[PDB]
Amino acid sequence: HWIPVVAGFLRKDGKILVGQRPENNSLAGQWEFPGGKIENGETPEEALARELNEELGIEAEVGELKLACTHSYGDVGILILFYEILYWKGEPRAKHHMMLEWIHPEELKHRNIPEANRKILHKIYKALGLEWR
Amino acid sequence: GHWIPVVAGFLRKDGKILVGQRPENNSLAGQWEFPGGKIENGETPEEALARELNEELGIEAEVGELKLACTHSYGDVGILILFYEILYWKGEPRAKHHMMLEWIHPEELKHRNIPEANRKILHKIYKALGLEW
Ligand SMILES: Nc1nc2c(ncn2[C@@H]2O[C@H](COP(=O)(O)OP(=O)(O)OP(=O)(O)O)[C@@H](O)[C@H]2O)c(=O)[nH]1
Ligand SMILES: Nc1nc2c(ncn2[C@@H]2O[C@H](COP(=O)(O)OP(=O)(O)OP(=O)(O)O)[C@@H](O)[C@H]2O)c(=O)[nH]1
Ligand SMILES: [Mg+2]
Ligand SMILES: [Mg+2]
Ligand SMILES: [Mg+2]
Ligand SMILES: [Mg+2]
Ligand SMILES: [Mg+2]
Ligand SMILES: [Mg+2]
Repeated sequence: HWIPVVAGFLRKDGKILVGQRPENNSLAGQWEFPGGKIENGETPEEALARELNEELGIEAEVGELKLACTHSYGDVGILILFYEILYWKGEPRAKHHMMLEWIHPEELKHRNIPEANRKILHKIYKALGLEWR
Repeated sequence: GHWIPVVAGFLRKDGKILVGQRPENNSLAGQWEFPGGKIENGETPEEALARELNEELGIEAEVGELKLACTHSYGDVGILILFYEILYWKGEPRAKHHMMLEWIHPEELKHRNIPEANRKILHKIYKALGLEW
């Protein structure tokens, strides 16, 4: 079974927004981009819009699709789509994550993050308007 | 709920674009689509598209930029299509799988029998091809 996930890139003077995965639903303590599973019936955009609302409290406008990749966490097959999020109402707050943080993107290189992101960190940096090395 | 990730490519020839007529017995029969297919276990979208284009077109293709993602449910079976721009390949495509192959003016899509999943986003497609609507 494939699990299509959508997730977003939010931005603050070059910084980027990540959330600390909470301790009970686990890839615990790992830093990710906000987003989640697409529900039966919805489009990718609708799903991100919604996930961003329910996770950050923000009312977002979903921008360009930047990236897609696959990963296996065992038998569990996930497909992430990453979207640029230029525009929203309100400021985000930790409705789901342990912490929210605006970090320099460079810092991702030494932050505990999903192997699905770790494996494409270069592709990510590019999609953000930065070079890998 | 349940999902089938598909990868499909945009190949172009002096402005025209390449579609295949779905075979009569493996069916959404008679319908014109962009070549591609289902992603297998362990492969990246790119890997799957390179492979599909080989086994369907006979071409060794280089998979370029990701242009579109969309969802469609054909009743119970849930589909996620990623569309990639295919700029570079070795050889000329031949109908290894499809009933027929054709390079059409993209405008013609408006009056070709195409998957409802593509018809719903024809707007978004024209943009990804660099055209108007
Ligand atoms: N949100 C998010 N998920 C990621 C990322 N990288 C990999 N994933 C995986 O995508 C899957 C689905 O994301 P979730 O946030 O758990 O889905 P959700 O609907 O938002 O929340 P729950 O299903 O209740 O856990 C998880 O297994 C994540 O580990 C990422 O950068 N952001
Ligand atoms: N290839 C392709 N599939 C599309 C398109 N639009 C919707 N689809 C659906 O995507 C699904 C999978 O594509 P297929 O090409 O049939 O899968 P395949 O691996 O290439 O070949 P099969 O195993 O025989 O199905 C089908 O159910 C199509 O209905 C399109 O533009 N191109
Ligand atoms: Mg969620
Ligand atoms: Mg989430
Ligand atoms: Mg959810
Ligand atoms: Mg095929
Ligand atoms: Mg096919
Ligand atoms: Mg196939």
